Amino acid sequence: GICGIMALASAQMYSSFEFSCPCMPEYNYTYGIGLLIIPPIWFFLLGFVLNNNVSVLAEEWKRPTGRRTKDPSVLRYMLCSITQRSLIAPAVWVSVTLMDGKSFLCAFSINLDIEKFGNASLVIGMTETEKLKFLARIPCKDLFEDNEVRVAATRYIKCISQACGWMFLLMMTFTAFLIRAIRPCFTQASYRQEAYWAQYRANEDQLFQRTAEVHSRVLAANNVRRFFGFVALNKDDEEL
Amino acid sequence: GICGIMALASAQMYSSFEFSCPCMPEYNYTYGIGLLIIPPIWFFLLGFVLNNNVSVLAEEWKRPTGRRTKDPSVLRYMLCSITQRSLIAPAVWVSVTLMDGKSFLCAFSINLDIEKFGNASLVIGMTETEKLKFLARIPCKDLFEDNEVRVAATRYIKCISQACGWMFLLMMTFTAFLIRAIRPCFTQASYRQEAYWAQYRANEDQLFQRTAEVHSRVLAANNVRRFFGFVALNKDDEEL
Amino acid sequence: GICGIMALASAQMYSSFEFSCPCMPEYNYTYGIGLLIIPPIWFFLLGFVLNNNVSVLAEEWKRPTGRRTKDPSVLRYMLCSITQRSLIAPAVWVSVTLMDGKSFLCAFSINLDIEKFGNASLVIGMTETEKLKFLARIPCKDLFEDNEVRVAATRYIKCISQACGWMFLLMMTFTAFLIRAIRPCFTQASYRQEAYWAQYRANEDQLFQRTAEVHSRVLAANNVRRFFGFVALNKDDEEL
Amino acid sequence: GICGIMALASAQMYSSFEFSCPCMPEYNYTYGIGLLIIPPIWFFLLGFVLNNNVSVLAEEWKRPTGRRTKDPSVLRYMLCSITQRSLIAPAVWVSVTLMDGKSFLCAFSINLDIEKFGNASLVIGMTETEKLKFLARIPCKDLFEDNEVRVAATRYIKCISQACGWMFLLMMTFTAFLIRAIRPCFTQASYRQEAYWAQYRANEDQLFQRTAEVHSRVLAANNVRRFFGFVALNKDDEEL
Amino acid sequence: GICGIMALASAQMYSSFEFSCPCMPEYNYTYGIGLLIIPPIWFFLLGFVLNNNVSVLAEEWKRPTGRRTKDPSVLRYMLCSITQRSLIAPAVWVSVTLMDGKSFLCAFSINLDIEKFGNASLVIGMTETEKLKFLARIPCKDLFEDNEVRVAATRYIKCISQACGWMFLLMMTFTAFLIRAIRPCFTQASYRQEAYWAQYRANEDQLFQRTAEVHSRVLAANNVRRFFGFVALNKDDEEL
Amino acid sequence: GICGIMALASAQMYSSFEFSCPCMPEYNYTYGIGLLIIPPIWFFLLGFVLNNNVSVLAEEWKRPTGRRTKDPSVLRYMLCSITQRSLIAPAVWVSVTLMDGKSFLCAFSINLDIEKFGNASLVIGMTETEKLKFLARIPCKDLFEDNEVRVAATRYIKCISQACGWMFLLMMTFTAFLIRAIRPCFTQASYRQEAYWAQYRANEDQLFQRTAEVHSRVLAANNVRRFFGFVALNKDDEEL
Amino acid sequence: GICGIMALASAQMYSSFEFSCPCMPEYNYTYGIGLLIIPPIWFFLLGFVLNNNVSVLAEEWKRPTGRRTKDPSVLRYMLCSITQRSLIAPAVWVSVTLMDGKSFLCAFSINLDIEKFGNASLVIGMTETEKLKFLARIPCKDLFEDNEVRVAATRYIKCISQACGWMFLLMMTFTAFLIRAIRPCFTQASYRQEAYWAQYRANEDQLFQRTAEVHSRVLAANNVRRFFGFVALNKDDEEL
Amino acid sequence: GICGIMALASAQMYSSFEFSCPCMPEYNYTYGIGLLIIPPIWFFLLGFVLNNNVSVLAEEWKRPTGRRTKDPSVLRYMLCSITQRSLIAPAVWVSVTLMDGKSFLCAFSINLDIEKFGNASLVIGMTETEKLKFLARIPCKDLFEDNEVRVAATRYIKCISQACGWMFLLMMTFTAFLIRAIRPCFTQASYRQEAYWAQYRANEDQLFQRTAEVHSRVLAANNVRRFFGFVALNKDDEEL
Repeated sequence: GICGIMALASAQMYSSFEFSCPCMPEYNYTYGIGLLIIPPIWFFLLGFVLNNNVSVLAEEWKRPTGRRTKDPSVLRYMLCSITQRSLIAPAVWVSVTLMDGKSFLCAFSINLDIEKFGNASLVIGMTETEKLKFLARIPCKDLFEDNEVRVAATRYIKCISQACGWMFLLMMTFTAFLIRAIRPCFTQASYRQEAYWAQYRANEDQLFQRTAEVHSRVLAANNVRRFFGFVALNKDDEEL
Repeated sequence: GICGIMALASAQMYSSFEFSCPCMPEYNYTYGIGLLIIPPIWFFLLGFVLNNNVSVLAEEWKRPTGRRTKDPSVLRYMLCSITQRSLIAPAVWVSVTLMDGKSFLCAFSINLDIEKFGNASLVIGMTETEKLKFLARIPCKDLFEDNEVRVAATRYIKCISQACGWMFLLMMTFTAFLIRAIRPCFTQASYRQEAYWAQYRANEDQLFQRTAEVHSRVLAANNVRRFFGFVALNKDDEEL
Repeated sequence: GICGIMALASAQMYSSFEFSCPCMPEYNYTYGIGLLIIPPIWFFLLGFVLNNNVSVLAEEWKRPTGRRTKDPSVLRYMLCSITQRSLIAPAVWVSVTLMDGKSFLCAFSINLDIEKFGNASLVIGMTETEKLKFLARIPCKDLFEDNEVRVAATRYIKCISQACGWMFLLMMTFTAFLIRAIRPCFTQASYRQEAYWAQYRANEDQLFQRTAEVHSRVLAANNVRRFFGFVALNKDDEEL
Repeated sequence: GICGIMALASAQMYSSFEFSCPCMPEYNYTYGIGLLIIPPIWFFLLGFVLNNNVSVLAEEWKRPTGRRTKDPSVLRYMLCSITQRSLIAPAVWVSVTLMDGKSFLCAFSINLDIEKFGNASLVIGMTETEKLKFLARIPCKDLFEDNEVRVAATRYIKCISQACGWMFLLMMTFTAFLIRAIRPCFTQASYRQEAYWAQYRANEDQLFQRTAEVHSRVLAANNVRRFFGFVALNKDDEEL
Repeated sequence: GICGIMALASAQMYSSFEFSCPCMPEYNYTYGIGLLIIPPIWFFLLGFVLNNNVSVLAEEWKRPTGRRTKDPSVLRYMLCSITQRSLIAPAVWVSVTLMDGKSFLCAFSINLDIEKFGNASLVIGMTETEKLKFLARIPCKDLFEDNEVRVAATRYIKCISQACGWMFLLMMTFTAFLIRAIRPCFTQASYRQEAYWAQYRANEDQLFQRTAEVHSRVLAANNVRRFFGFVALNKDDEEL
Repeated sequence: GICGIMALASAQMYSSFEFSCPCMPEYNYTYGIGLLIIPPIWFFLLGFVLNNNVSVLAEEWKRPTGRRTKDPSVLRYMLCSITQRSLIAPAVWVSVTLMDGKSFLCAFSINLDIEKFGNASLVIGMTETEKLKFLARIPCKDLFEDNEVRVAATRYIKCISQACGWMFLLMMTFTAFLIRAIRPCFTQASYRQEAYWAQYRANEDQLFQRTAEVHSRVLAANNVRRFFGFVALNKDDEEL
Repeated sequence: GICGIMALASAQMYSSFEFSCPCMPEYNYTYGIGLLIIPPIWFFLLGFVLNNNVSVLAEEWKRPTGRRTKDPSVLRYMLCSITQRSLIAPAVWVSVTLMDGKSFLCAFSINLDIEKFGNASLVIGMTETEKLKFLARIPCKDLFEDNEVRVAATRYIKCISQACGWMFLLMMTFTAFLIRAIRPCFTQASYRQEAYWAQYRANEDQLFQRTAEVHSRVLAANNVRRFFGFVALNKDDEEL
Repeated sequence: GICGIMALASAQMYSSFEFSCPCMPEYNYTYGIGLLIIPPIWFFLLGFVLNNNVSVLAEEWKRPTGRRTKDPSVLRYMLCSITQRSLIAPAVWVSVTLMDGKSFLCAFSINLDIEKFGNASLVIGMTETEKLKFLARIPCKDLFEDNEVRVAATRYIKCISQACGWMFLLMMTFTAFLIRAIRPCFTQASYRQEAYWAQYRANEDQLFQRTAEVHSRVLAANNVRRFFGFVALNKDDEEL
């Protein structure tokens, strides 16, 4: 479906994105956490734009009451099904980013205790501004000279990022399991009036196709006789 | 089926997961054993969410008695078949993790006796805090300097992990062999009333499809005549 | 469609374009920003040329009123649908250029503060003309001798370029989400008179095909009898 | 069949199993011989679980006599055919393990006479505990320093393992040749009553399919008329 | 079409052409600019030769008036459509040559100011004849010894060549957009008399095919009876 | 056929067998010659087990006379055709093993005269036990230090093994040519009574299939009416 | 045909045969010339065994006269066509072996004059036994130390082997051209009585198939009625 | 056709032939020129053997006059068409050998003037026997020590060989162009009596097929009734 291709595209944009973490302390956090948050808000609003039933939902909330074709508990159902469909490409991005651990490493490596992984005399002798500037280059593979305290710290934050990646997949799946145990009682067999209005819209456009094409057959025959001096019809006269 | 693709996806997430064991003693055990346990609880609740008959099971336990369409021994059968289907992707993860031995090596390498594999003078001269910090880096391939006591200890715990991986596959298969010898007497030919209710639900939605589409044909013809000034019907009138 | 192939061609011209940033201060900005701007104006006017309904739109604005076949609110709808279709290959170019960060690096690397990334004694000792000529060669990989302040500065501007690339995709998607919530009330079911005129044009050309081909059958039979001395007709006489 | 895929899977699990023999004398024997024995007991009980006629066999032994549908010499035939089908994936594992010789090398290399292959002064000077610890690391390729007495001893036990692998294939094939010369007189044309009960079960489930689906057609038509206010039937009425 | 394959062949001849710029000052300009200009004049006259309607156009301008089958405003339309079709393979060559920048580098590298890119003492000490002979070998990769002023100058002229390559694509697309807004009023629905004459020519040749083949059937039957002494006709007599 | 796949499998087991010749004098001969002999006896008894007409042959020799369906000269013909079919996978193994010469080299390299190929002073100075232990390691490529007398002796015994491999293929083919010149007079057109009994067995099982399936149709209809309260038959009633 | 696959298999056995020429003077000639001669006698007797019309030819020469179905000049024609078909896989082996020159090099390199190719002082100083042992190792690439007189002598005998390989292909083709100019007068249109007996044998076996299968239908129906108590026939009764 | 595959096989035997030019003066010429000449005489007589109309031509020249079915000017036409078909695989060999120049280099490099290509002091100091032995090794790439006079002489004779290869293709094509301008007047429409005799032979063998197969049907029915006691005919009786 559309959410099968958006789940595949969210994992595929992560693979072709080249993570380019700055190594500065005031721009580490907003780049690292911003890349966790802002591509879900993009993949969520993409899940509204590519779901054409929000255009139907738009014009139903526009009219005043009396003309409205659904109950407000049926317009609220269209809201909830278009939402919990479009929350798969966000949550594939947030889970793939957290298992890979590049974004926790960029965002949180100015918060480390560098005593725990290696040489404490790396940092004894620098000011707190230079302390942060030493720590902030840990994600940046080709700007950090120590390879033992780099490997020990990118392993610790890739671990804690994978712990938060599994507790996220466990609270997302336990949420979606709670709505396969509750939300059928929220719909209460109103999806049939949704599916009747779905079929009513689809055939009304198709009946508009055959009627306008037949109305086109009428105008085209008069225009062709005026064209060269000849009116001509093959088995396109069978609708005429 | 769905459990053929979940058994394949559980083995495939293990291959594309990159194991990133920390090398610290307080975070070794919870990372190693947590990766044995928490992805089965995820693959189990995924086996409920992607099995739509729990949505049917949900609304049958919601109503009071008198309206309920099954016996409570038939609702309990739906519970048992949806359970013992969804226990294959857990047990493929726990068996693949135990044959590979990376998770027993992370979790249990602070428990070793380092005298048994090599140089006892590696550890004579360090405190018990530094003793654990020496032992805990055994999984971490690029943080451990000795390669003889690393190879001897990751071979010993990959062995014991494969012994526990075969005694797990033997107690899982001897359990599933006990339910192919008992559980047909637990069902007691009640699956036919389940399969009758299965066919009753499926055709009721399909008969709702043809009836609403025919009801859509009625409303679309009146709407098209009001649309441009023309009502038109091809062999879509054959249901009309 | 045509906008599926133009979105694919815009990303494909970026991959096969070889970025050749000059390293001079007066030609850095106009090359870098000009490559952000001028290939969108090309991909936009390409989206008008390859959309043949602008040729229809052209001759409808050419005639005086009384002869015109649409309302001016229907000619304005053809303008808006041909515009917001053709704005996808620009915005795929501007997003791919901003995620790659090569154009912000060319354009904005004469604006840097070189103190923030490394050796301040690189530039103490040169005039402001030579200061710019030192800084301007930062994009030019094989003209810059320092590799630490090159890697630190192309990482900082590839970051800020990716921040502007995500805030662009978020203001483009939030704009297109605002027109899936407003613009159906701007069209107001006038697309049917557009689709009736679309079908009226298409069948009028096809009826001109069959009538001129039948008129061709009349002239070809008289010409063949004058040709060798023989008039001959197979089942091409079935339209005759 | 199922035994074609289990013979292929048993050879395929051996290829993807990574043999990880410990190098200790008390854990060599139980790892080496345990890997010869315990994956046959798994592949045997897998040959019962994936053969659904044991579920039929289960409920026939459950009932008391008088109700039982076979003779006890026909239930014993179902036992013997399900056994000698399921003994192919064990015997492909035991033959592939014995031709490869890795399991005899792990299990039996503490039993060697190290005088027969090379330097006798390797072991003159160590205690019998260190004698076993020297010999036990012969399978372990990267823990043994001598390469002449390693190559001479893994060649001797890979030979004796291939001798036992051919005398196993010769006593397995001479056994199965004795049952293609005896066991047709054990069945005594009772397989026809087995095949009649096989066809009686299969069509009874299929006739339960068509009858419950027709019973589903009755309930679905009444439910659809109560659904929106319409009862509708296509050529699904042809069974109605 | 034919202009799809000529646009593909023009880009493909550029890829398989091996640019072999001389390094002399009197033959640089005519080789570099001549390769910009002369393969468009070839790809333009190839667009007339492979467009057979110029053969039709040829014999219509040959006859005197009174016999001529079109208006002179219809012969002028055939000129304009065969022209603006055949201008795509030129303009793909001129755009691909300008984005690649090899032809501006050959043609214009005797015009450079070599002070702007590097060592000014390269040229202080040579006469103006040797000055040009030094500068002219800049395109010639294996004849120029300096690699810093070579890389700085082939980057500057590949830039200015890409600036002229985008302002060419912008003045070609803005021209073709002006003729999708004007030229339908230049044709003024005379393409139907062109398409009637197109169908009149095509069926007149096909009716000449069936009539001459039937006239061939008459002569072949008389010739075969004179051949061996036998006249014979299968279902080739069905046209006879 | 079955003997096409057994000839292919016998050559394919030789390619995937890894020859692991011991280098000891008392285990050279039994490994080398045993690998020539014992895999033919396996491939021969495999040619009886996978040829189901020995199961027919088994039960015909089991009964006393008077009931027996063939003449004893027709049971002896079934013996001879099942034998000379099953002798192809042995003789492909013995020919492939003899052309490759690895088994004559293992078996017969303690029998060599080492004077004929090189340095006679290799063996002057060792006892006859050490003489055999020197000679026996000639097959073992990585245990023999001389490469001139190794290459000269494995070339001499690979020659004599290829001479015995061609005189084997010549006495096997001249034998099978003698039975295409004699054995048709041994059969004496009794294969027709074999082929009549072959067709009598095959259709008797197939007529047992249709009759038991029709008997299954009778029992399934009574069981389905007792099942839910409904007896139902589609075009499965056409045999009923 | 069969001789297309035997010509392909004879060239394919030469490619996969690994030539293993001994380097001794008494075993050079019999290995080299024996490999020219003995695989043709094998490929010739293989051309009789795989040509089933020799089994027909066998039983026609077995009977006394009066019963014999051919003339002795027609049995002699079957001999000549089965011979000159089966002489293609020999003559592809003898031509491929002679163009490759490995067998003339093994067989005839003890016959050389070593003065003609290089250092005459290689052999001045050895006895005639050591003279032959020096010369005999010329084919053996890794046993001969001189590479100039090796390359000069394996080039001379690969030449003379290719001269004998072309004069063989010229006397084989001029022979087969003499039998396409003579042997049609030897057959004298007796192949029609051969082809009538060929069709008489083939349809007699096929009519034996349909008659025995119909006789099988009679016995199977009586056996099935005695089997479970039921006689049953589908459209297998159409031959009954 | 057959001459399409022989032209492809002649070029393909040249590619897989490994040219093995001796380096001796008395065997250079006969190997080099013999390889130009003798594989055309083979590919010519192969063009007679694989053209079955020479077997027809053979038996027509065998009979005396009065019985002969063609005129002697029609038998001479069969000679000329079978000749000038079979001269394509020779002339592809002679042209491919002459463009490659290996055979002129072998044959004619004892005829060179070695003064023209390099060091004249290579040969001043050797006798005329050693002069030829120096020159004759020029084709032999790994026997000639000078690489400047080798490269200069194999370039000169590969040139003259390509000059003779183009003047051969020009005198072969100008010959075949002279027979497409003359030889249709040599045939003089006698190919129709050839094509009538071609069709008379082909249908006479096919009518012999159906008649002998029907005669086979008569004998097979009598033989089958004598076979088991049953005569049986399916739709093979439709020709009976």
